[PDB]
Amino acid sequence: MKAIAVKRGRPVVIEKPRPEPESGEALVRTLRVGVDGTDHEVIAGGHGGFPEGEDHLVLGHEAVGVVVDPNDTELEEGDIVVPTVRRPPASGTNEYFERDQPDMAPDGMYFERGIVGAHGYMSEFFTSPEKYLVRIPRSQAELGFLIEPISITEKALEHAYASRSAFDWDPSSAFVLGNGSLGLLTLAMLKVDDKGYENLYCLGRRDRPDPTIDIIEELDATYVDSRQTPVEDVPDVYEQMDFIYEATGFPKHAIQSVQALAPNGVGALLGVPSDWAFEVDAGAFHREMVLHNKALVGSVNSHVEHFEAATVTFTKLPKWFLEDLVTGVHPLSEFEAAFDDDDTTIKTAIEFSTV
Amino acid sequence: MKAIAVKRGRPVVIEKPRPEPESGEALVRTLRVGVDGTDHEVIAGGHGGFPEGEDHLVLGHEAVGVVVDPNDTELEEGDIVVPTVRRPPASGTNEYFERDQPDMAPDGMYFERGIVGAHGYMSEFFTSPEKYLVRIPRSQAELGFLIEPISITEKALEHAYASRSAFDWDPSSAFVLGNGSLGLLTLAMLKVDDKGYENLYCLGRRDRPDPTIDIIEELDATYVDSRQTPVEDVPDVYEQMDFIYEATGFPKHAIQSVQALAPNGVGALLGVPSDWAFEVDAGAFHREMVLHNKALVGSVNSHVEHFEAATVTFTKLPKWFLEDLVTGVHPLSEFEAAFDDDDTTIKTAIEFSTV
Ligand SMILES: NC(=O)c1ccc[n+]([C@@H]2O[C@H](COP(=O)([O-])OP(=O)(O)OC[C@H]3O[C@@H](n4cnc5c(N)ncnc54)[C@H](OP(=O)(O)O)[C@@H]3O)[C@@H](O)[C@H]2O)c1
Ligand SMILES: NC(=O)c1ccc[n+]([C@@H]2O[C@H](COP(=O)([O-])OP(=O)(O)OC[C@H]3O[C@@H](n4cnc5c(N)ncnc54)[C@H](OP(=O)(O)O)[C@@H]3O)[C@@H](O)[C@H]2O)c1
Repeated sequence: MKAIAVKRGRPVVIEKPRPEPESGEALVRTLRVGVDGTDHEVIAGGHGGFPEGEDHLVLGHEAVGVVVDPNDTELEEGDIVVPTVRRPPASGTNEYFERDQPDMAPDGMYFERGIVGAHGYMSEFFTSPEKYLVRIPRSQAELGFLIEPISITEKALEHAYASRSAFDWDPSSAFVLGNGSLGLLTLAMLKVDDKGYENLYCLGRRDRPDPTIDIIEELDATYVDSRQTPVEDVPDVYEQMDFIYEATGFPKHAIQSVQALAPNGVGALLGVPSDWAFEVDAGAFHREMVLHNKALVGSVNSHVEHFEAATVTFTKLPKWFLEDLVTGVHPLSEFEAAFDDDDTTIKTAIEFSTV
Repeated sequence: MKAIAVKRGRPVVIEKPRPEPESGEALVRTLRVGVDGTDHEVIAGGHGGFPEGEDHLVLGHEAVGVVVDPNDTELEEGDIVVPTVRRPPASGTNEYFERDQPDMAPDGMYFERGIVGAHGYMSEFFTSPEKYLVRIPRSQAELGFLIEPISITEKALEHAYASRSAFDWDPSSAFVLGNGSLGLLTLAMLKVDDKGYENLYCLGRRDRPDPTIDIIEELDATYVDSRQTPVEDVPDVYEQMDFIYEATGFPKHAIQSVQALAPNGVGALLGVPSDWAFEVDAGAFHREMVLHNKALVGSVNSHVEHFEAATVTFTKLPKWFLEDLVTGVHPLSEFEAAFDDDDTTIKTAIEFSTV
């Protein structure tokens, strides 16, 4: 079978044996795999996450496929499934996997397929334990690779909202930092969230005309240009935000969100920045956190329950939105195009097979 | 009646009319009032919190008293009560008070008796609406002024634990930053907490011999000298902490706690520092928060439910502890002694009357 990978030393096509499902696993024929920032990181230089003893890493962690061999599992041929990303590390299972919370496992206690220590999903076929395969409605198969990123936000919201559960919290405004695939998906999710947000805002740093600015305004949200208005200045210009969702990977934002939050608000952090120091007014951060009962919660990955919730959220998203968000689905024959990234490309995917 | 106050321009005795209870209020005869850091701040220069049109501020927010006139409330003569601290601002009630969550009210939407905008409890008598008077067991009357500070921690724990409620969290280690009255009370509370902590730690910066170090070690906790081991170095020397409770008011601690927290841990911030900037590695803060699913939650004040929970916690605290924590209860005749603060004085109170 063909797979798209990065060899130790740009993405290329590689040939490898079709895997065979061990007991408890099913054989899945890949349909479409989304391309994400992490995939670009790898194609960049992030060759650390390579599997032990391997000279290549098959890419892709956002996938959807069809079950071709149920083997001894309770799945059925033809079921449309989306795989979870985390798997037990080389040293075997542990408490996080035992108790079914691998998304809470710390560094070194897991592998993430297509990201660290284990091959991804950009291959014609792949296998996975039945417990990590989530059945989704057949009609979501075409954009099924979007279930995983929607999963990410379902988890982040669950933890952020749980932090405000000891009192009567009724938010009205939400602010998403970042106009990438995750931030835009999240803005649309907040538009339909049961918390009933009235005013939505999204931070970016693009000049018009720009398709991300267009999606933001079509969702009826307010586009905030960080070059004109820093996060901490937002309350002066617009309003204090009950809920902030950080998806930029810019450290200043994690600190400054505290000044933009309304009293009793919570900020969910999803960005993954590298070390970077700078002068911060920590007394202001510290005091606002305390005197205004605020919270900052970090979240990474997600698990089965979030993928299931994602299928419901998916049906509520505007159809025009899903069309404008996915800028290109490319056949394997033209896979390289899926990795060209410019301001006008938002979410791309590679199509391996159909039906 | 006599009251202890600070006049615009050290604490002194002042004479004022005994108040009369309006409808819905009871008249309380003060028994004992604890002295706290805020009281010292006022005696320092914090004369901003003075009541409008008043040239003095009666001190004290940690009090216990006996009901002498139930007026038209459902309280009974002789009931032992502890008052809550927050009251509606001059501009009348608002949603926070309407819904019974004044502890969540933002700046400017409340007064705190003895702290900002309203007179405290260091007077022979005081009144208060029945809804803000919490009945406590008669036998807790002698150290009843401790219910309010215990209240503070009951609320902070409730919010911090609520932030970890979306997954199976089972902490084993807890770290209290600060060896003041609030930190020491909190360390004893964690010793008996239902979460079953196995290893307790407390941060201070005192040289032996010191009575705060003695309380820490008698509770079977480990004393950590911040001059020898900074918060961020703690995991190297001892272990990562599942739960951190910050009660130092030192901004570096709020930032550094993130590096000391174990994966999936939460830090509760209670300190109130002034503005102070400095170089921080925000990328390290940001990334650890996200990749290890951590949370930081701020908390201030507390309300009725927490004062009620405090009465149960009080009975579980070691008797030797309560004896060592309260370094002096001084009769009104010698009130000034209650404000002398040195390393060997931990918690003091002023006794206005008995029984
Ligand atoms: N914790 C998790 O589970 C998880 C999962 C997926 C992704 N993430 C992280 O989430 C972040 C967002 O990922 P994505 O897939 O949406 O990433 P992305 O495609 O890189 O998008 C980030 C977006 O934020 C914008 N941005 C960066 N700095 C900005 C600034 N100072 N002001 C305004 N906009 C700014 C970028 O704008 P320009 O294009 O104009 O530079 C870009 O559009 C990344 O850090 C990623 O690592 C975390
Ligand atoms: N949010 C709320 O509702 C609330 C309620 C009450 C109090 N607070 C705040 O909570 C904090 C603690 O108050 P308290 O009544 O316990 O205050 P406190 O009596 O001032 O005690 C703070 C303690 O922390 C220690 N400390 C300060 N910096 C330190 C450092 N770098 N390393 C080690 N120890 C350090 C001090 O040690 P030394 O004596 O050796 O300097 C002191 O013993 C204050 O900031 C107060 O404003 C908040």
